[PDB]
Amino acid sequence: MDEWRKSTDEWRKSTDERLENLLNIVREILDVQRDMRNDLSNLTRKVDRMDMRLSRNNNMIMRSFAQPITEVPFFNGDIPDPNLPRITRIEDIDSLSEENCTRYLKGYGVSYDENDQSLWKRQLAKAVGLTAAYDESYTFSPFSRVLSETEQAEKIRRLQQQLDRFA
Amino acid sequence: MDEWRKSTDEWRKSTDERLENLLNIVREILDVQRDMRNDLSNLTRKVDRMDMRLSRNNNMIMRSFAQPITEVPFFNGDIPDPNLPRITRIEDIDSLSEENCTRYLKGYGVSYDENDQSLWKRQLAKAVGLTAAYDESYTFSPFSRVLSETEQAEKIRRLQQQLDRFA
Amino acid sequence: MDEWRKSTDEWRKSTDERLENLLNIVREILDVQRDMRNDLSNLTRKVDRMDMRLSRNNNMIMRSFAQPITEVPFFNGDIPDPNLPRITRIEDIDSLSEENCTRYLKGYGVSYDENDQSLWKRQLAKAVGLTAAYDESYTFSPFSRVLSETEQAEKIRRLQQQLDRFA
Amino acid sequence: MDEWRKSTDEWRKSTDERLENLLNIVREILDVQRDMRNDLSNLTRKVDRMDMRLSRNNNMIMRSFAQPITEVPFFNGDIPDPNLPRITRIEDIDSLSEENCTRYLKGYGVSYDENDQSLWKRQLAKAVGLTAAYDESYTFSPFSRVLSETEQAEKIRRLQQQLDRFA
Amino acid sequence: MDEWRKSTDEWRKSTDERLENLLNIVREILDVQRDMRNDLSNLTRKVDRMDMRLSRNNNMIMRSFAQPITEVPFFNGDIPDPNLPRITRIEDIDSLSEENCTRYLKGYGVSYDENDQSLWKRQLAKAVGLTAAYDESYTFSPFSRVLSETEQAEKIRRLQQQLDRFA
Amino acid sequence: MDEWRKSTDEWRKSTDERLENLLNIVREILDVQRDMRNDLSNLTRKVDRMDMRLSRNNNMIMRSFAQPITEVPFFNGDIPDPNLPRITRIEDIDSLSEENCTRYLKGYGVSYDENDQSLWKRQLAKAVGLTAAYDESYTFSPFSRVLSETEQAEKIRRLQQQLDRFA
Repeated sequence: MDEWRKSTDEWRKSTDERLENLLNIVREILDVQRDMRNDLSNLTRKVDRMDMRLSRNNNMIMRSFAQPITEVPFFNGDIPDPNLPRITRIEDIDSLSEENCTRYLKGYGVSYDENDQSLWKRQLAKAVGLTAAYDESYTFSPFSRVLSETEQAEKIRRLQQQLDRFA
Repeated sequence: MDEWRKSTDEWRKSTDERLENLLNIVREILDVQRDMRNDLSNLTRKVDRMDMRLSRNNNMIMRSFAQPITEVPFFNGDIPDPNLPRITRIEDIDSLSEENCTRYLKGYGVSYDENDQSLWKRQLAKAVGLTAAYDESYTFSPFSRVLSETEQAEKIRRLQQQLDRFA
Repeated sequence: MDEWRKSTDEWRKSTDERLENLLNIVREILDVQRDMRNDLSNLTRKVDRMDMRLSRNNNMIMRSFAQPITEVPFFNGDIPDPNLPRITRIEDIDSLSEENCTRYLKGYGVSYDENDQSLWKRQLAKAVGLTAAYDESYTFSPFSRVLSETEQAEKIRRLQQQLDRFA
Repeated sequence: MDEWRKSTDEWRKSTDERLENLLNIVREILDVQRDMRNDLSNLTRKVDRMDMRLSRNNNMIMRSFAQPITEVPFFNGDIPDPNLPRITRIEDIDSLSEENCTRYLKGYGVSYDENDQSLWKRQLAKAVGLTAAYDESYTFSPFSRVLSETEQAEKIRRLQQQLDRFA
Repeated sequence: MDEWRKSTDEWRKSTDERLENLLNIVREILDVQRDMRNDLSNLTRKVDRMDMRLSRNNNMIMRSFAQPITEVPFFNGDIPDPNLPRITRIEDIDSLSEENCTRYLKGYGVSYDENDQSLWKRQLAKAVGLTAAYDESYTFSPFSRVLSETEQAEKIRRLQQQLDRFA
Repeated sequence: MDEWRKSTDEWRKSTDERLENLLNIVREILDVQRDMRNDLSNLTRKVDRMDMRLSRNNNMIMRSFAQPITEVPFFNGDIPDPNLPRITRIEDIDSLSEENCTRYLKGYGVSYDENDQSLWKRQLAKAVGLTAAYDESYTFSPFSRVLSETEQAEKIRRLQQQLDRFA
């Protein structure tokens, strides 16, 4: 019917506009997601590095009071491997297997020399926080349902493409 | 009209597909929200605990230089209660009402003994950062429009169910 | 056709409800975005302030062991200006141009006196972490595709209004 | 002969006076000896006590730098008995035979309690110079031709009497 | 009788020589006395000054461990006057009567300014051993049968003259 | 005359005994002198060595507070030679002419190696009192009317022999 006709025609003009609005809104919602995910995945890294430095500070103070020290976590906030011998004294750094020195030196951020293993012990003693007058005078002997981060970042990437290709 | 008929029929085949695409997109947008909310509500807790440890470190250094100390916040980043007497010396921990010791010991993270109140003073003196040679030799006398976090986490939960039930 | 008629009429009653559901869902998705953005932009500020305090703690310990000190970042986690002379000793604070003192004092959080420039050097020496027995006895001479934070916060604001005005 | 007579008579009057002068001189020489001997035998005691305090000071500084300590002599400048176990750590004071504690406590000057052996370990740890933050927090477990000085002082005494009795 | 005569004459030649020998011996005995008395009365002064410096060292170490200090004797090994208020803190030096500052400053060896009483408090705080980081930052408010030594030294002097005049 | 005769004979028996008494007294006076001179010339040496150790203690404390150091006298209480460059820092020990190192090492008591000059700098840095955490980590580059004591001791020796030979 003719008025019925034109009812549907105006209803065209409504609905198509409406769906265009929702497509626009969803595009910009997805952009804000992808940006917020990066800005949060940068704090997690900065906070983990601050945590390693905080534990090292505590060790330095304890050595000033002549007390033993405790454990220090790696870059990325994971406990040192349970295979590795603990470290509470210079004398513990002294007897390390030359292959458990590299795991520690890579764990913390230090940048060492791959061919000149003269001073690796002292690198590690400074990284752990063993700087006191008795420790600087020691004389090391030579070597004998849940998702994860990148998951949902990738999820957003494919979701954006999936929505784009159908427009 | 017959071509008019088939115009509408193809328009079926378009629009229903379109609405299915938007339902798919909104489901996965909501999942990324729920996961990002947890990953951020875990940093807030980790950062608050780091803040308590940072203030305690500052107190330890100040005691090494023989100066008075300052305030230390609880687990969850809230100032100690304003009713509680301040703490700047061992002699302030010494005269605590035995019921203002438990609020402090619960505030910080320490795990004490509920029946053996012999050493609660020393627990608290270590938690606040009162470790110096003069403080370890002290000899304590015996007791005589905005939303919040869980709000919008719950909001996401009900929103997900609300959308699911209508599909 | 009459059954064809009523098919379309029931199809009214379906589709309009469906679009109302998606408008509701998108409103509350946008609210959760705007709240999460603020709760994350508050951690970034708190973490930056904690970072300045952490570097200052490291300097204090180094002075306890009689060693030189290093650089300390501002409130908001940006390296001091490259024009400014570095600071590693009291004697470096002593010879500062009276106009490079205000940049440092504003950089760190200290609140100074604008007319009584007697003690600005000591303010800065405490802000950087130069508190040791030799430094407290020094006797300063007188003066002779990526988006950013607020971008996408504003984006959310306009996006919310844009969606509201079309409902 | 008469002039010969009077020559001898005047020679009386000379010689007897002369011997009286030498007796007077020797009396006061002997008094100055007896007084100088005491004034020197008081410095030897004061210097020996200062030596014990000087070694104790050296130990305190070494503990401030977190290093081991050395030996401390008794009141009267004699090395501790060679039977006694050495002392370089708190853990060495901890395992002492309860009868090698009294020799040390008598050696140094400390005045202890003969019946209340609760705190003898801490007395000794302070006497040797073991005061550092780690040592004040330790928690000791309970017990399971030449002459000499007085020679020649006595010599002077008898010499004075010997000369007096013959006048 | 003639042989009797010559017996006495040879006895002359003996006895006079003998008395000359004893006079010579007593002269040089008295010289050695006068020299030994000075060489001993110089150690007593040197040892007394060393004792003041030793007590001051002990106070400095105690302040490094953040403990209170004790008494320090004057140049010449006499306890500070019993009228004078004791000194165990900076806050005790702060409230001194401006006339009990001069007795202390004269007691110890310091050389002050008689007209410029600006810095007398700090002179005294260094003389007593109050150098720690908290004490260097304090901000003092402005002022509102026995003989003795010389006895027997004089005795030797008169004794030497007494013997000389009779030869 | 006969009674005159016997008067002189009894006067024999008196005077000869008297002179024998004075010879006995002077012998034992001289022995006490020779023994007291040694017992005093041993304190002077012990006190001089204590003085070197006392100045070294003062330097160690000053380094704990991060301050510069002062001069230290030799074994025998004489100021270091005025030709020698002063020492107030590690960097002053570093640039020493290799021939001003031996004068210092002989001055203080240290016993070095005459052919292995590797570690002479560190010997001297410990002898002067330069032990702090910054100084143990430094990395030295390689070398490019009055009498005196023995006078009057000898005087007593010859005096004793002189008196003996005439008896």
